[PDB]
Amino acid sequence: ESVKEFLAKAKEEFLKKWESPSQNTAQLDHFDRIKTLGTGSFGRVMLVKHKETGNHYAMKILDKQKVVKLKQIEHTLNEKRILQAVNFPFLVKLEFSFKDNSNLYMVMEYVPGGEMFSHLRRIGRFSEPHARFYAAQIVLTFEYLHSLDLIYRDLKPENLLIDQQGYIQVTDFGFAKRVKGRTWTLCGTPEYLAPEIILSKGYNKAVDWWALGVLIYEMAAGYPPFFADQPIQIYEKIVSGKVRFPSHFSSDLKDLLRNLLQVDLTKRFGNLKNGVNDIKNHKWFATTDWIAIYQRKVEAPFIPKFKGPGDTSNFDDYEEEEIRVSINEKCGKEFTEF
Ligand SMILES: Nc1nccc2c(S(=O)(=O)N3CCCNCC3)cccc12
Repeated sequence: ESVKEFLAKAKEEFLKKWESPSQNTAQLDHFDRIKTLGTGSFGRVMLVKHKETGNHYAMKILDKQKVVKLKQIEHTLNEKRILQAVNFPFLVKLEFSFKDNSNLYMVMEYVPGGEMFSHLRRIGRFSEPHARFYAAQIVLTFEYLHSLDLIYRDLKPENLLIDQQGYIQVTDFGFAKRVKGRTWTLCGTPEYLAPEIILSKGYNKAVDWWALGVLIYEMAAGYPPFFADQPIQIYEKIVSGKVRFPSHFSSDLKDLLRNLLQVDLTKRFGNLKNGVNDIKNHKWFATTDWIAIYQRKVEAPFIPKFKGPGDTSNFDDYEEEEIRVSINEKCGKEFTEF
């Protein structure tokens, strides 16, 4: 009953914000630009400092014209509407959002420890306890999100940031969506796509549990289970129903992964009658105190090395380009609700 009542309150609070989203809660000239943290085909993320409070934030800047061209309108509206409505210890906090003639802006808490991906590649692989600590946070986060009828659809190490306490902050809700039943959009990252996405089926939250299998495998092995030079070769491996495990994997880990990386979605853990509890009760998680993880009382495998809330040493270097704002409004109709 404790979990039932927790999730009932979580849904109530989410729905109130979902039905009345916040809008236009800061403006660009409230901030100083520090450094570019990441860059993509329709936006980038910049470390900024608020000029009045001195607080640092990660400001995601999306170019409206490029969002339209790349057919991401609904997705960017989803991202902001969801991010402003959720509240969970392992979900990045959206502090402000606004738009101008050219861009959409999402101003999040800056997570200074860097991507999980960087740390994974620097150490090679994570031990099973280390992988399990991160995996447990994802399990709880998906329990939360799925209970709100949300599917995440972008799980991968580059989207999981390590915070000052060594815990995960999930970022990038660009593919997150409120879905009762099935959805159909082809989106994600090749190595992490569930078979039913590749096969153009109507799919559900089971794709997130498949992606958790991929993530756990990649954390524990150092490389993902299905890889190849060309996406088509990756997809052939994904749909095949075959996966090979390193001999160093424990039997418990292999068993959990066979059930998450189950090609038949009707047999996949997280999508059966027992829901998330088939995962939470699996022997690989027998040492996990789920409540202690949620309360952030477990000592982390490592604390990232950084000097202060403005330190960018755990992130990499990108060309510093202008934030130009057109003198004419672009795509005003499409982004009215943002
Ligand atoms: N709150 C954040 N704090 C640091 C960085 C953040 C980023 S980010 O793009 O800079 N980042 C690293 C490069 C691209 N991969 C995705 C994660 C994205 C979203 C939120 C962030």
